[PDB]
Amino acid sequence: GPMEEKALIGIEDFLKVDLRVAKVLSAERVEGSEKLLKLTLSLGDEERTVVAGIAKYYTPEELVGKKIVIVANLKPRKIFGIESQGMILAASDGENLSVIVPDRDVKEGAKLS
Amino acid sequence: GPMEEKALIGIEDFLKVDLRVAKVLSAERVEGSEKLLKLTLSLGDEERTVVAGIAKYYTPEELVGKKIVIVANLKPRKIFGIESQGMILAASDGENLSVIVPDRDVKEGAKLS
Repeated sequence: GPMEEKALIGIEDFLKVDLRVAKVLSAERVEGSEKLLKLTLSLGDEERTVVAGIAKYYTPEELVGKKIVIVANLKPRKIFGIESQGMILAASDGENLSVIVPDRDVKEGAKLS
Repeated sequence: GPMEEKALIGIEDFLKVDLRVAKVLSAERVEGSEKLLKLTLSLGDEERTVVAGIAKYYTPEELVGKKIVIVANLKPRKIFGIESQGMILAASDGENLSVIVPDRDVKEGAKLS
């Protein structure tokens, strides 16, 4: 369940996920939508387009040029006529929303798993 | 395998892992080990003890008081006599290691999944 408490998992279930560091090359508004943002991200040797519902929480000024953590091995989908592959990590406390960045300026493409 | 290319996954496999923001309360060294630090982490309403092999890259001083992303629902294990339950997110690029923090200040225990 999306709102349920998550039972204990082994390291395998974590290793199934491909967490990576990606540099936001650009973040533009999605036409016909006030909540979506189309973000191009560099993973070092490959680029990725991700549609994220964070337009009300993040302006593109506070995103472009930053290194953020993403899930790279999500199956591709069609969001508002845009081919989006993967998704961004985002933490909420019920009040604010925040993207997820590395503590030190690690290079783009750095893996977490 | 850890060095293998990870196949594409559905979002359920991601939702199965419990990624949370936790505040580092303390960070001490582990007796008999030169690589491991024992960190206590506040999740707002509950605490966690995690042993991490990052002493080569992080001193206690550059960790305590920070908000870092962790996997909170990992099965517990006895590491060097310490009961550790949970794992800290860490990004590496073959040259530098970095813990993972929220871009914006979010309340401890903030849910990412």
